[PDB]
Amino acid sequence: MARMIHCAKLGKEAEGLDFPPLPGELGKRLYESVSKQAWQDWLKQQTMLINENRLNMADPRARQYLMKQTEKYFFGEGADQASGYVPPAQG
Repeated sequence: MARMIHCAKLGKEAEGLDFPPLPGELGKRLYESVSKQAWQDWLKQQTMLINENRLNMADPRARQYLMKQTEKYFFGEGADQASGYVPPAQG
């Protein structure tokens, strides 16, 4: 395992990114909340938002805009559910 955090995307104990996801203090709470499993989900909405807003991935404006969707999510309105599976991995 990488780090030691409680995957908020499910409600268990998974491995955290152990690194700053974005420039700012917010990321500090993202890597300490997200897990190696929930990470895959973060990428999902990432695209949906980029296409739903037509942001510029090339620029940080696309990453700074999504940061508001991750914070207000759990760190904000607060939403947690029990689901998901634990598939295999490689490398």
